[PDB]
Amino acid sequence: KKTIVWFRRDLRIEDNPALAAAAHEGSVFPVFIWCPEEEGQFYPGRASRWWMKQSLAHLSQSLKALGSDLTLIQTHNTISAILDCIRVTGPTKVVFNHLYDPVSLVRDHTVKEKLVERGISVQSYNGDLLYEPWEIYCKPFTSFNSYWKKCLDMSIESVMLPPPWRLMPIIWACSIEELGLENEAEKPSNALLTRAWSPGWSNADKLLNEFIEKQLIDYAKNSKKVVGNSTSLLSPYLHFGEISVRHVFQCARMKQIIWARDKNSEGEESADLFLRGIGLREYSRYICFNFPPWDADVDKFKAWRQGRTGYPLVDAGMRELWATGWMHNRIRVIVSSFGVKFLLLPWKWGMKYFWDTLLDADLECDILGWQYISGSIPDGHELDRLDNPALQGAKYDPEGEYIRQWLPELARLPTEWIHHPWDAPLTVLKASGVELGTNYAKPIVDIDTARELLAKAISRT
Amino acid sequence: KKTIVWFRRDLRIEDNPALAAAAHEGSVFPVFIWCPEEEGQFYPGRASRWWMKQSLAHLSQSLKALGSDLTLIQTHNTISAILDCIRVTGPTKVVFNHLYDPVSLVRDHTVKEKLVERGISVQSYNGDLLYEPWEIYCEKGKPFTSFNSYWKKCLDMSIESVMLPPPWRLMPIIWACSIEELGLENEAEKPSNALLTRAWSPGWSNADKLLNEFIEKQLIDYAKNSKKVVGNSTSLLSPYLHFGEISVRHVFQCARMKQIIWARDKNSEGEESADLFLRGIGLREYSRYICFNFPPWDADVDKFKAWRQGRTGYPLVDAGMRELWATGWMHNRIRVIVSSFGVKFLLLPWKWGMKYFWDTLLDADLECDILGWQYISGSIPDGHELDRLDNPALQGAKYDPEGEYIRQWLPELARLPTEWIHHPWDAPLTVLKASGVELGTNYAKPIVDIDTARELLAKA
Amino acid sequence: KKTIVWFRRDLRIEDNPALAAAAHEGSVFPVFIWCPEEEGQFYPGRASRWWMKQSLAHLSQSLKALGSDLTLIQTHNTISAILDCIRVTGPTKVVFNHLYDPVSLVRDHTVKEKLVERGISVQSYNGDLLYEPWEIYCEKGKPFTSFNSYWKKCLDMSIESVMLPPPWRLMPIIWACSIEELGLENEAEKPSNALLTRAWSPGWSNADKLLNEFIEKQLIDYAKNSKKVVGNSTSLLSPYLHFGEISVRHVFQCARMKQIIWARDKNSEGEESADLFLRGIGLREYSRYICFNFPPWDADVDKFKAWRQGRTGYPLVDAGMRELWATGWMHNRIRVIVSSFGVKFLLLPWKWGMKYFWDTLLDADLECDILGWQYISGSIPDGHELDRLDNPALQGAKYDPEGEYIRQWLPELARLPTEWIHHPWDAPLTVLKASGVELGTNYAKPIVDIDTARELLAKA
Amino acid sequence: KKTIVWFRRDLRIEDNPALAAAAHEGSVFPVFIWCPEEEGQFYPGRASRWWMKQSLAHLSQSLKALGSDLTLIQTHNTISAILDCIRVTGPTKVVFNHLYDPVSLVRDHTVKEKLVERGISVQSYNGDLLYEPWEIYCKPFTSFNSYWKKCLDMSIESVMLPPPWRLMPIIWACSIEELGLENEAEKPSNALLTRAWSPGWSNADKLLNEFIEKQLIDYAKNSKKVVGNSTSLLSPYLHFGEISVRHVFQCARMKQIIWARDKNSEGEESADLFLRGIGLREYSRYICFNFPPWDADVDKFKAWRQGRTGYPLVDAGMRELWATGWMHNRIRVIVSSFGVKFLLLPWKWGMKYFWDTLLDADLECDILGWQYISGSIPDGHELDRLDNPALQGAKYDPEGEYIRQWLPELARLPTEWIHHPWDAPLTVLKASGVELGTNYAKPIVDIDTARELLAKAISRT
Ligand SMILES: Cc1cc2nc3c(=O)[nH]c(=O)nc-3n(C[C@H](O)[C@H](O)[C@H](O)COP(=O)(O)OP(=O)(O)OC[C@H]3O[C@@H](n4cnc5c(N)ncnc54)[C@H](O)[C@@H]3O)c2cc1C
Ligand SMILES: Cc1cc2nc3c(=O)[nH]c(=O)nc-3n(C[C@H](O)[C@H](O)[C@H](O)COP(=O)(O)OP(=O)(O)OC[C@H]3O[C@@H](n4cnc5c(N)ncnc54)[C@H](O)[C@@H]3O)c2cc1C
Ligand SMILES: Cc1cc2nc3c(=O)[nH]c(=O)nc-3n(C[C@H](O)[C@H](O)[C@H](O)COP(=O)(O)OP(=O)(O)OC[C@H]3O[C@@H](n4cnc5c(N)ncnc54)[C@H](O)[C@@H]3O)c2cc1C
Ligand SMILES: Nc1ncnc2c1ncn2[C@@H]1O[C@H](COP(=O)(O)O)[C@@H](O)[C@H]1O
Ligand SMILES: Nc1ncnc2c1ncn2[C@@H]1O[C@H](COP(=O)(O)O)[C@@H](O)[C@H]1O
Repeated sequence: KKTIVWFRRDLRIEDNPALAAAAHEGSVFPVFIWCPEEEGQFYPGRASRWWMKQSLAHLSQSLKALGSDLTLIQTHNTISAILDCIRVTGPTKVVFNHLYDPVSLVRDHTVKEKLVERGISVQSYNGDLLYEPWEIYCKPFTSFNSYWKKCLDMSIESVMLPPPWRLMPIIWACSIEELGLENEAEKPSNALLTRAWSPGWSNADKLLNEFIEKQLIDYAKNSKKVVGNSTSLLSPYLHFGEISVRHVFQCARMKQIIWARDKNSEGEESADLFLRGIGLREYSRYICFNFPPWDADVDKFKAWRQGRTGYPLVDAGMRELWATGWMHNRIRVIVSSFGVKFLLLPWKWGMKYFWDTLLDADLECDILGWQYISGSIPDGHELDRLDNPALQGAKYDPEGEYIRQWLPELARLPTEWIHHPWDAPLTVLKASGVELGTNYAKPIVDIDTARELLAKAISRT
Repeated sequence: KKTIVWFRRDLRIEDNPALAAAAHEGSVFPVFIWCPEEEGQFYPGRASRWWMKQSLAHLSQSLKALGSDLTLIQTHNTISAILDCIRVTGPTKVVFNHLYDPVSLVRDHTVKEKLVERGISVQSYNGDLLYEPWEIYCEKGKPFTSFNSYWKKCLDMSIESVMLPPPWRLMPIIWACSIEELGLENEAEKPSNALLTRAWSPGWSNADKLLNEFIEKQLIDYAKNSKKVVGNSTSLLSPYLHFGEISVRHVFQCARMKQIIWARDKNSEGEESADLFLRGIGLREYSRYICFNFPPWDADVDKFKAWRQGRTGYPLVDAGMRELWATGWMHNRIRVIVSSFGVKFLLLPWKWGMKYFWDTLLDADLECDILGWQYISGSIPDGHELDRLDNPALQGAKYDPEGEYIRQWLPELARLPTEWIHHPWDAPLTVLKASGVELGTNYAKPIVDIDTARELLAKA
Repeated sequence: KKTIVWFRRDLRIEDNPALAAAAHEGSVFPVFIWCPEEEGQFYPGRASRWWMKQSLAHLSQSLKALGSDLTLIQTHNTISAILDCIRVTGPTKVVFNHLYDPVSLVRDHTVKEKLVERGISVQSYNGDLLYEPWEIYCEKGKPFTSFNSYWKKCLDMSIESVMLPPPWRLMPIIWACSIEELGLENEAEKPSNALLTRAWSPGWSNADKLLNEFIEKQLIDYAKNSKKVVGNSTSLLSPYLHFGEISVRHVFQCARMKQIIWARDKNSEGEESADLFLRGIGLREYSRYICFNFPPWDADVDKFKAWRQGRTGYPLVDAGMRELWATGWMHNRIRVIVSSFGVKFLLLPWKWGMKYFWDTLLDADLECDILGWQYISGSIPDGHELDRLDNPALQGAKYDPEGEYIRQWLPELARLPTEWIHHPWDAPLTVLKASGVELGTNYAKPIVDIDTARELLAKA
Repeated sequence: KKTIVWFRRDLRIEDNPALAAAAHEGSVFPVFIWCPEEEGQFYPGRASRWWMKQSLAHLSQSLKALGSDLTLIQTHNTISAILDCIRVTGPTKVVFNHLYDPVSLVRDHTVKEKLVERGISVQSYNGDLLYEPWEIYCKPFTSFNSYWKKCLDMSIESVMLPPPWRLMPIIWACSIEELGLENEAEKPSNALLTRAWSPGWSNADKLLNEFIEKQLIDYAKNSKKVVGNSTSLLSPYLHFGEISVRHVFQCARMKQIIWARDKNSEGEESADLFLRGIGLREYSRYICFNFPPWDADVDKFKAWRQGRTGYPLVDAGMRELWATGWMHNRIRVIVSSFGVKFLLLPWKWGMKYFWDTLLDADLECDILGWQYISGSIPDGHELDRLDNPALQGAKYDPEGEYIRQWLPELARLPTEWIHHPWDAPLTVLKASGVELGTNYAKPIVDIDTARELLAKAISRT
């Protein structure tokens, strides 16, 4: 009874089906295998590698306390590494968990086949979803509303597993520092992110409990204001699998049941909104499984990414992104739509910059969001219409705090004109300290002309 | 697909296996059946019926919100009621959960047999234990005999149970009555019973809220507070566990996860606290296990009355009885102390003590009660033998080092020095005059001398 | 420039006029002189001597830090001690503060005369009042006779006093002894007296800390909490004011400033609270004023003993005496209730009640004591006349609406309904059985019937 | 018994000697007289007029509640206004308080003389000092240490007065809006300062009590760090006389006595430091009573005042000044010294800009501070030596928080190089996002060349 447990993106010990199976079966030999060449162009970015290294150290200590140890292998081939581990330890079984990336599907199939050839049994489980994409049908659905209605109607077919108690212990293995996860010049700069975040599954649990117990009830109200911290902040923890989506779902549903019993309408609204947000991730993976004339201007892109456009919401969004590796949903919508519909940029550049900076860069969610904003989905905002900054501000930033915190040189403009300065008269722009051109930039491209150019490209249709 | 779900002592909706099975299968018809005559002499007491009524109302509202409704039947026969429900609704299946009381075992077997006669399928699950009593044995296939070896084996093994999410919705579907005609409460004792709401608040929605707070903020100090009887030091989960409003597997998982983190980061106090709590949890398993596997007093009435009202003369006994009658609870050391006093000092028939505890304790549970009384009475080699009586001064110095527990429940002794507060018959009359205390006039002289009772027990 | 500062009842350093004068003048020699024989029958009681000793130690450390030192003399004559200090240090002046006790007036006059004979100058100031008793009179030059008119006039007038900062440093300069040979405390009663530190903590540094917190966070609710006897509702400043560790002018200014702000911003509740507090403050002035301007019992011993131990049968009386003996304090309504009970029910000689209050109360003050006893006894037209006795049910409904005060100090009555908790001899035996209460066996039947005592008082 | 109470800079009712005297004497007629022409060039600035208007409204409500009313007169002559009030109400006496400004001294003397001519008695008191400047002598002292030692040795000769209880009531009077305190274009911009401050004597008391009860004990430690809020923030309240300096002094001294009794060395240090700070104001008024080759470059001055010099501490100081009307003592030292010793500016411009922006512009304290930094006092730092930014930062801003809060575009520079960026190599300036010239300015003048030019002007001596 010797089993090899393969770790890829499930860096936790609670509700881990493959680990629970192997540990109940017999003796275990955990392993992590890192192979840059197989990833292709889905190679993770800097903000992701930093979080991955911290989580790997946390997990290694956790395993060593229990009684076994993590082993790290950097290689050029995965089959070779698995076969070498087999030849050295004399195992019988191999177990792992499912992923739905294209590369992941191909690699899993190849491993399964080339291992069953030599008379060694393999097994895979499901650890990252509520319903598998091949389990919900009408034909596949085509709209989120019908999809989510069906999913709510059905009943879940999964149980939760307790963590293993102890592990019975049992080549070119290396150490966490020779994996080459971080460059040499960028260690002191990357170290600053510890000011806001702290990776590890022991910290994911501590965050979720506090959110559920004290902040859910106000979600329906705070979930439209971009200042402070209003949402839950669980995306980087969910991307690496340090928390269980089934766990989150159960906690939210139990709160909703109590609130609905005692007639708390605000509670019901908040819980429903949160669960709809949770279900959008399922829908993203589902659609990815079931359905597999720009201006090449460089300085425009550079100004976009540094925050010198002239529009306050865009400027503050980019300013917070580069400094904390995060930004609100409305700001994601706003900045992405600006980048495509205003400066007419190739959307690949925007996707790639988000890939390298965002602390939670996830392929399916990224693609779904960009399709939504770009108007390739009938459910959304069509490419034709551009929104008005004054209305955006009045709706989401009613008092100017978000502006005045990240752009201090605009701390004494009245709340009436703080979002569209090119409107306010020179008398007010003198009474205030603001001075366009000298200590704040005049708008990089006029709104009307860009609207006309997009009208060309649209009325062509 | 029509199923009848039977509710007896599992008044919750999370981690309820029978309910989860029926709801996933099809349409459900929940029912609660109350039958005084079958209980015998294990009929529940007043403090238990009060809690049961409040929990039943809470559960009924909870079910009605989901989309079905609880139905309450008071009868003289259980088979008749089940058959009537069958005849009226046209079901196919019956499901329930396991209990390990003698009456429960007999009734479950009879129901299973007399129902399988008529071609209706039945099913029972396990909802109240970690390991079933028939699953743990020694190398020669023999049951264990000592708690230490038993718990070592249980720790070594691995658990064979999963947890189930609550059902989402229920598809709805005789002499049914209402929560007020069950006759759970007398007529004169409603205003007096109402006062207990000052301290407790029943319901599974409240059990969850209590457990989360205990685990998050008080576990780490359990190893220290768990020997002081004043304030609130322990967890206070026994009445919630007796009625099954919380899941023992849930409690076990939470404690174990905390222990893993503390052991990783080298927190010795954390490890000690977690181990103590889990040993406490395992003692309940052991109690049910032993119950499953192994099925010259002075008839003085006024002595018993003085015992139960709190006029013995010994401060710890007096404060224990005083808090018991007023809040329906008392600490483990106080349970040990009062029980041992009642048997070894006044030589009372132990049945009376068992029965008074049965009627007053808010969490009267048969197995735990029997296990505790055996331990204190010395019928178990692991314990304190009947021969030795303990010294009040040492008891006090060990558990009540500053006299707070005494001075709160016995205020007329609020200016006796901490040195003599536990054995007043020692302090000289000069100190008993400087203090306000006056034995015989506003506090009782000891009801029986310690030495003479020790001699009589030495005879026996 | 050598001055002798005399300390009697002004144990503070802020707003001390005599000390400020001497320190600004030159070199100082502080002194405290204790003389039991001159006091007579106004000798302070045990709870007062305890507080006095703690405050004296605090003050001595405070002075030694500044740069001089307190000197303590126990003697048989005061003139002899002052003359000896003069002969040893070669001073020029003597300064002190005013008191309005009879003994104080006589002693101050004698000292002034016998010192001015020998060519040494003396001086006295005013440190304990707002207006001196000889400064307020009516249009015909007559003293007032009712509190309402008196306080209206006092409010109308304007204050004629300033506040003085504490001295910065002191330039230093017989049978002197130590704080332990003054004989302030007996030998057997040190361990028992030590327990009061559980609730109180003497010293002027603590009086300031208490006043600031009260004013900043509790004044605004005074008008509401000031009629409920449970918990802590009032300010608790009386023992600090009796020893002069805080300045009544300071208290007055703080309250008035809060009232001005609240009245500006239209806060009716704030205005009511502030007015009530200041009326309370002014009652002390009135007490000293009247004392300055106007200089057939049953001799039953066991009745008195039962009264003082708390075995009468009436819950409010029992809880009041129970809290008095244990903390040295009680609420104003409880003072009214217990005093009126003692005179109008058991027909006791009022001297005994006055003396027991004198020995137990932590703030025994002559003028306030006399004023309160006159009010309750009906020798003042403003009050409640001796004829009428109040009803316990109405008293309870008015002041203790939920029974908490009863159930905390009398735990053996913790499960009587809130309807009958104040007059148990009314509730039927069915309720007295459903509850645990049992009159005669664990709680006393009323010591004297209310109706018969009312008839006897109706005779008188 | 009719008295006229004159209000100039004592906008409180507690410990007001003139008001207490008049109210105890008889019937009162309070008055405030505003006369722009007599002020000269000591005319108050915008941030001062805003605070003055709010405090005047607060005081007017306070008086009207008591039972009299404030009367506001804007005029061209003060003698004319006083004589008109006399002719209309038929008074007997006039009372006011002392000020030590040059204009104040002249005006008070003229009023006293021209009023005593007509047989009307006048009276003045002392309301703003501990010791009058003519009361301490050795000859006058010449150094702060000896002065303060003598002042500590002596004993105070002042008592405190309770507020009056009620007032017995009794021309071109106008309203708070026709005084013309605020311009028309700058009302919406000025309104923003309410975000941080709240004027009024009822608020000054509430602030002082909280400071004394909870923050004094840490003064000796927090009093060297420029980030957050460490000091007491009482200067604007003390400038307008809404709190009593004698009150502050008594509270601090009482705390010190208790701490010294119970052997708390840190407590003693904190209390002594605070009282030395208090005494520096006395010394400033004392010296003012007893002892009555720049580059004319405009764009350099503009860059200084907008915050585009290149030096992080200067930039953050000016950025916080324009937005909240305040700055720490070390920042005042740093910015003033920079302005004189680096860009060689005429010091009058710096004095005037501070005059218009600072919320607490006070003549004596301003002059004393500028003399100290400029080296005209032997007790100080001589003009010759310029300080090193790295050492300044290590001493006062050990972690870079003050920099990263007011200059967010520098939020990922390591704490080692955050104060002197022109030192860090281009590898680190690439790993960080910072880019000199494009989104942050290269130093406006080199440190070495300015040091050489100042060495010319100094070695001339
Ligand atoms: C252009 C664009 C790009 C995006 N890129 C990403 C990305 O790389 N990674 C990513 O995880 N999300 C992405 N999103 C989705 C969304 O912006 C974030 O998931 C959201 O900010 C999560 O933050 P939160 O947990 O604090 O918010 P919460 O409101 O607390 O969200 C709770 C959880 O619900 C899920 N969720 C909520 N809304 C969405 C949504 N619209 N789409 C998918 N899942 C959702 C997430 O898992 C999230 O953790 C993108 C959206 C847009 C418009
Ligand atoms: C004479 C006597 C009578 C008892 N009668 C009862 C009874 O009727 N009902 C009852 O539930 N317990 C009984 N006990 C056990 C024990 O006194 C209580 O279980 C304990 O007070 C539970 O309170 P707690 O949850 O606050 O303490 P905790 O220390 O928090 O206990 C945690 C849990 O562990 C279990 N547990 C801990 N110690 C024991 C133990 N010695 N035996 C069994 N289970 C234990 C209980 O389920 C308890 O809820 C009795 C003990 C004695 C000596
Ligand atoms: C029978 C009887 C005896 C009393 N004996 C004393 C005594 O020995 N010493 C004593 O100080 N008070 C005495 N009082 C007055 C009153 O009971 C207490 O002053 C009051 O409890 C003070 O407590 P407090 O400061 O918490 O209440 P608060 O309401 O906060 O009182 C504030 C202050 O006002 C003064 N005050 C308020 N009410 C009265 C009053 N009726 N008479 C005089 N002063 C008042 C006290 O100085 C008190 O400190 C007696 C009253 C009665 C009826
Ligand atoms: N059909 C969809 N596809 C992708 N994203 C969506 C979709 N619907 C809503 N969202 C996201 O969820 C947010 C909800 O906004 P609203 O539709 O106003 O409730 C949107 O702003 C998007 O960020
Ligand atoms: N073998 C046992 N049987 C029954 N109860 C026990 C047993 N061991 C311990 N207990 C209970 O657990 C407590 C633990 O006490 P100690 O043995 O001192 O740790 C005892 O005081 C009993 O209440």
